[PDB]
Amino acid sequence: GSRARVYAEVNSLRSREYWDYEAHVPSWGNQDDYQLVRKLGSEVFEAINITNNERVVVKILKPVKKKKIKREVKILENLRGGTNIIKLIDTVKDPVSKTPALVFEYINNTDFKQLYQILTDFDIRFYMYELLKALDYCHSKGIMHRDVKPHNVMIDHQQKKLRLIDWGLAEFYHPAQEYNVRVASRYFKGPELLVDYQMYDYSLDMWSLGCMLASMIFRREPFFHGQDNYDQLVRIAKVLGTEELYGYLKKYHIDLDLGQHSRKRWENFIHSENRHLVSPEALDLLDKLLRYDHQQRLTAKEAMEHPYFYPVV
Ligand SMILES: O=C(O)c1cccnc1
Repeated sequence: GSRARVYAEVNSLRSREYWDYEAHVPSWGNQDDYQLVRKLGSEVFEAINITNNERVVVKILKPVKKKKIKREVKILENLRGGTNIIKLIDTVKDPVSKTPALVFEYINNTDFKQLYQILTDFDIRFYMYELLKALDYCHSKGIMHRDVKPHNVMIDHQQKKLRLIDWGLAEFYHPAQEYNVRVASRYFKGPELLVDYQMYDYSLDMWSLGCMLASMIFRREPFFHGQDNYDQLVRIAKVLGTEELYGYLKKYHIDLDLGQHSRKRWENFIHSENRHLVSPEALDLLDKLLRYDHQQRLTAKEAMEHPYFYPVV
């Protein structure tokens, strides 16, 4: 088996009300207090609260879903006021359609496709640090995000603001609990998910964070571009090495079902167009995040102490 190295028992130490999301009963206000003005790139809208003129974000939930609405609302409520976590303002329902929606603080996202082309080395350090603050917070609150990717990391580069959003895939970590491995987006799935290892933990988010770092400093996005679930692991093995994949599988007693490849040096991904983004310290932090062995990956708190972030601290 396996368990998390840092916040393993925090949900156990809390009231059952904290993590028993199925017993959670949201109070649904009236969505007609909100004017949905601009569809953002679930259907998500920039909106105005018509009573106080406040600019907000309204995310329309899938009505049919019951359990995942309860889970997302409870997690957002537990995480409210956490650093760089999107702030849930209200839970409302449309009068006509009775469809549930969530109201959030507004953030003006730049869109990573254009943003990642103009980021400096410092910016990447800066925003990775901001994102790690979010992850250490939510992990410390016993929650795995399980969908960390550029699309769920809002960045307002004008105001230098970051919000980790979209907690509809998030779950409470309980030691030895077996989780669905088909969470997250293909490109940001840790190998533990891809080899069907169900007793994963917060470190899954640390893999995803590493993919983001690699794509940003190397300007290859997504960094691990699998064509389907299977190929996703081959893409990873093409970098971390096929023989090292087996060593990981032999550990944790995991039965795999590719080719030969051998582990690449992170330095081999450097060329003229990303050399000014890559440093030895970025590559060392990267090597400690993008590791087969989920127990060896830095925790968010450990990653924040890495020399990579000294200039940001
Ligand atoms: O999905 C969310 O939680 C979300 C989406 C856009 C903006 N704020 C939050």
